[PDB]
Amino acid sequence: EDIKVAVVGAMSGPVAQYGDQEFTGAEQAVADINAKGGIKGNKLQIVKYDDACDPKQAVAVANKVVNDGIKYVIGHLCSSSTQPASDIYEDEGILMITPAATAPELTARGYQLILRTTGLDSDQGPTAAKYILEKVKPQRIAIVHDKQQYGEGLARAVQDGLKKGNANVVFFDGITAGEKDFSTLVARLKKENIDFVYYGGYHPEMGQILRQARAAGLKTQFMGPEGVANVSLSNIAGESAEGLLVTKPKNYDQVPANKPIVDAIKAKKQDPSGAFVWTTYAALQSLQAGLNQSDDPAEIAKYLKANSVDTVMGPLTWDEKGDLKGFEFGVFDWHANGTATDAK
Repeated sequence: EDIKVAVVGAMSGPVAQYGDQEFTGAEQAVADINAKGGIKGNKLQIVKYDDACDPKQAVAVANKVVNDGIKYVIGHLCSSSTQPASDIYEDEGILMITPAATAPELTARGYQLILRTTGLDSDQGPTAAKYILEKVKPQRIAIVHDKQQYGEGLARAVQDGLKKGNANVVFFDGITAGEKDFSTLVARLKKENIDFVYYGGYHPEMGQILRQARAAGLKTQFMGPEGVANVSLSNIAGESAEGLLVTKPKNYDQVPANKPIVDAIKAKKQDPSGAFVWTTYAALQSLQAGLNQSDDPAEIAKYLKANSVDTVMGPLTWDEKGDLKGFEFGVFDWHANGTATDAK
């Protein structure tokens, strides 16, 4: 007897390319789960809805899902359309697992039926701190940011993580985004014998800092968030970009264990590289783990929050508000040719 699952995303409009990734992953996941016997013999059945990443269309879709009698939703795709839909799902007692919405506010309202299978920007902080403490182990660290929300929040998380591990953070300072001269900062890194710098910001400033630091003979190791990882940085900084550590999403299509999925999707002439293919496939594996325990949304949420589930993204665990906990981004070495490779 079929268990219906609504998969909601952008099937049309500006964001359709990302919705394609979502549907590709959900389809393959359901095909795999069913081919092995479904859930206690019951097969999963996908019902697709297009919200076009539009807040108004998202509400029409959420009310329809309710009318159709569906109890589990994999979606939505954009944070702007997912939030208003989540009010309806929570009110009606419908489980919602988003594989892509990253706005923190989604899980900051006390809702019990919302979960995510996508990491949040903030997870790059703990990922960096852990890699520094465990693999790099520098002597004198400086943390620098551009005073903007993104860079600064990330710089502070790294600082908290490093202090916790008793690391030696010599200084924490901010620079102005848009400035092109960092002579004073470079002078300070040499003067204070800084061997590792974490920079919270974007590529324009990072490219300037890197060139200037290298020109002045510094052997300092640099590291930054995904915002620093751009090909134009390699063109501008050139060889000074070689060896730069960057945090960004892991490449799940490259994990050996996932090869059969990658092959199955290629066979259908589809693209297995998209990030949302994997976060979506993992969302279905999570709902599967829950369905083996109960059919009641409220109980599945409770079960997921208390347990770990093995997925194509590795073992996932959730905190009480529905966010992935202990989630790790990948750490890569940037290269002069714009390439990025898995770091030690």
